[PDB]
Amino acid sequence: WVPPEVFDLVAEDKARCMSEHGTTQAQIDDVDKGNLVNEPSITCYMYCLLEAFSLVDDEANVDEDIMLGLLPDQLQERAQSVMGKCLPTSGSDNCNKIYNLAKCVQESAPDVWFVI
Amino acid sequence: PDWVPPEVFDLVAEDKARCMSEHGTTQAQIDDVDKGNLVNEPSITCYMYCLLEAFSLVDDEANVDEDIMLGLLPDQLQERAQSVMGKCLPTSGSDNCNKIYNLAKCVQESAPDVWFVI
Ligand SMILES: CC(=O)CCCCC/C=C/C(=O)O
Ligand SMILES: CC(=O)CCCCC/C=C/C(=O)O
Ligand SMILES: CC(=O)CCCCC/C=C/C(=O)O
Ligand SMILES: [Cl-]
Ligand SMILES: [Cl-]
Ligand SMILES: [Cl-]
Ligand SMILES: [Cl-]
Ligand SMILES: [Mg+2]
Repeated sequence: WVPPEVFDLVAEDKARCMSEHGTTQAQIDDVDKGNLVNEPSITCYMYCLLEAFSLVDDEANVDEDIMLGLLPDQLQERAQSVMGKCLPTSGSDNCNKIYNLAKCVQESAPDVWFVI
Repeated sequence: PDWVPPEVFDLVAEDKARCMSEHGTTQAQIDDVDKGNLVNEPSITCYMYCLLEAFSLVDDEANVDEDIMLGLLPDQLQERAQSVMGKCLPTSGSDNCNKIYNLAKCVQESAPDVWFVI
């Protein structure tokens, strides 16, 4: 009757993305506080994490329906407005695209910061 | 503008709180769900539904998106998850929440040693 091993999917996904990009816990902790920097070790992590959740494709194009689907009904119109300002993504590579997206979302809704 | 510190919201934590409130789920029940101990009662099963739907793993008609789910699962479970979803999807049951109950039970029967929390 052994209880199942319980896998924390978010933790697994972060762990995999960090290992793939040489990302430190300190860097993840920065992003989770809303502190953004254009450094591939952390911005490629952000890209990786979004891609794992099907929020972006392999050119860091946002799937708006999936991204909006993260949020409660009450936040939809606010979120749609942010996406109107911040999409489509742009930047020099997938990591920079997500840096620029994160910065746009931060600046567009400066009093809140949502993290997976 | 200058940077100002935002109020930070953890989606998983906020989803659990919202889902608990919207389905009458007790904290003891949340703990049970986290450990994989289920019952076919909506305060458990609609809560589980609610958590899946918040990451687009299910839509509002009990259709599970297998491709979205596979991206979330760790490398070490990919092969097993493919097989388990092959067996257990698409969903079936008497209503939206009961479909998710049956899916959970199918997963537990197929892979007794594997459970997850979002
Ligand atoms: C974790 C994540 O990327 C979700 C991004 C959506 C944020 C847009 C919402 C802004 C607001 O509600 O003010
Ligand atoms: C859409 C957007 O806000 C840019 C990406 C933000 C990174 C999300 C952080 C997730 C986590 O903390 O797990
Ligand atoms: C198809 C598959 O591998 C998992 C589906 C069952 C998960 C039940 C819900 C769990 C949760 O909400 O934490
Ligand atoms: Cl885009
Ligand atoms: Cl309910
Ligand atoms: Cl299905
Ligand atoms: Cl039905
Ligand atoms: Mg939705």
